[PDB]
Amino acid sequence: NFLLTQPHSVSESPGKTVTISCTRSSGSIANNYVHWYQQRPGSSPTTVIFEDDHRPSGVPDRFSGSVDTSSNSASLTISGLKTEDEADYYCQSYDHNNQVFGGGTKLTVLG
Amino acid sequence: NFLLTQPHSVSESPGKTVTISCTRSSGSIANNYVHWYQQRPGSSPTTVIFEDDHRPSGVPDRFSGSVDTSSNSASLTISGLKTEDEADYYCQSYDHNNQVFGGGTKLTVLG
Repeated sequence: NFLLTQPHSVSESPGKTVTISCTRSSGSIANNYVHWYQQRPGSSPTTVIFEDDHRPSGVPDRFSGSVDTSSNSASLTISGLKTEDEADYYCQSYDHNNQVFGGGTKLTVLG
Repeated sequence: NFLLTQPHSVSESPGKTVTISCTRSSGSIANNYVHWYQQRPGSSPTTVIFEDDHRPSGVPDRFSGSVDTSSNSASLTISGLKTEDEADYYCQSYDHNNQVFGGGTKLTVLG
């Protein structure tokens, strides 16, 4: 199978921008899609990015996703940071007969 | 556009069976796959059921998923609970352009 590795945490000031990486153990990250969901403390997840780089109904232009073939790592970017963005972020990826999750990154907004 | 409702929590003794429900507000719960994942206390999510009722390799058969057309809901059943099963459980389903998560169920094991 495969693993997705993310940094334990990221932090930034309001209005600033952050980038969360999601690396793949084996196989080309492009092989399969990558999703991203936001989970505010003590709460239920909500998708912020899909199809590796799409934004579901409602999610602000502030969120965006990409995929670096050379590094084999997808990344979630949040610009124009707002206090409400403080949450844990997880990348999701698929494998025949299985859904894999990243370790998750805790974003702390310093304002 | 729809919502997935699950009980807030459940607490049972080891050896017993529990049924975490995931009822979908609107839309046929069959037109899309339902996945279930487990998230330990301070841990990253892992899939326990893929595509309605498939159990990914490694997950104990005490875990089972089902879909009930008439009640337009899905269920995660755990037979013969073990303390190791204590965790938050979330159902997930889909729609045209988005992934929807259930609210989550905190299962506590009294052993």
